[PDB]
Amino acid sequence: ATEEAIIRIPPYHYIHVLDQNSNVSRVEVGPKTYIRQDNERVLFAPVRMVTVPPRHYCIVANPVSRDAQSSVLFDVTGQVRLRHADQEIRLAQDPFPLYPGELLEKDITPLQVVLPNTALHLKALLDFEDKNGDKVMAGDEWLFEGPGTYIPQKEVEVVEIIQATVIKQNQALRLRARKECFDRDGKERVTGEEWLVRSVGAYLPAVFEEVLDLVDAVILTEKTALHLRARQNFKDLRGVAHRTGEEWLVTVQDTEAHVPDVYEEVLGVVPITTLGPRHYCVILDPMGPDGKNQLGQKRVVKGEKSFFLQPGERLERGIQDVYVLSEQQGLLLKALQPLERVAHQAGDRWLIRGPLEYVPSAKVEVVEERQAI
Repeated sequence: ATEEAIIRIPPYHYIHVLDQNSNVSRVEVGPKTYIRQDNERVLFAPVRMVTVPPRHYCIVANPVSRDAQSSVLFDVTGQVRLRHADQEIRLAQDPFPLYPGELLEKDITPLQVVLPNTALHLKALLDFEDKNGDKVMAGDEWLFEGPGTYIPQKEVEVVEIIQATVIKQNQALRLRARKECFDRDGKERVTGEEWLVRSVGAYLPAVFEEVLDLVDAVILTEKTALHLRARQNFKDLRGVAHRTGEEWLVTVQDTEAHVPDVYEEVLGVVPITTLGPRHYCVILDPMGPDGKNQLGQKRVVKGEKSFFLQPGERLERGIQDVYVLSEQQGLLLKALQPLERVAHQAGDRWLIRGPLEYVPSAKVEVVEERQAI
């Protein structure tokens, strides 16, 4: 007795039988006691079927060609016809035998589980119809948010895993638009446009949203103000419009904490100019009603007032002391320009007697303080 005539095939096992005088190679399924014929030859002893457990998948190379009835199509000779070259993904299924030709390209591998607060970047490689009925085009990109289980498809690739970035109380997330997309607030964004997300908590970016850097809010104390300059034309969060190159200050009256926006540029922190009842100061190049510095002009501020120094402004002699006069104290004043107390012309000089809490204007100057008159 040359070869094995009777082969017992156990449950969930299979053998390949070749018909020698026709080259028809077929699969015989268990559990059955198979009797080999004189024209037949058994290729190998019964091997275990490819069992795919739940939560798992496998890839089969050169899969069997099947009709609408899922039944395996045969050749003109009776040979099982195979879809050569390409591959097929098979999920949790009843244990299946391998047909003559098809081979296990990838063994039993657990399905990719997506965690909460994470999403999968998915790009369509070729045209296909999805589960809903939508026609998906090659080049389309979308997300798959967890928790859940992703099922692999030959038409779709996994680009990357997106982790959601947590934003604290005094923080904001800077985003970049990769393509023409819509903001989470419902605002259309062009390619390369940047904006800030002021939402507190976990933030998962959209498909075309690129995460850049977390920006901390500058805490504004009563004595401090934020110096800012517009990088380009934009309208701020408060409502006031800003143009390229313009400079402005942000105080506590505006907000408790300010986050520097995309079109905002931080220049520094400006300390408050505090004055008492007996204090005054002169400001060079004061900002006009048009919002522009009056070059070569002077402004006098007095009488206990608290204010911030505007962009492009300077103090002439810091915090000056108000000229307090007694009944014997006097001041010799000189006019720098025509004045109007009787009117004074060019370089007129006059004496001012006390007692007076005197403060000189920009047009007058103090030459000498006289004592005991």
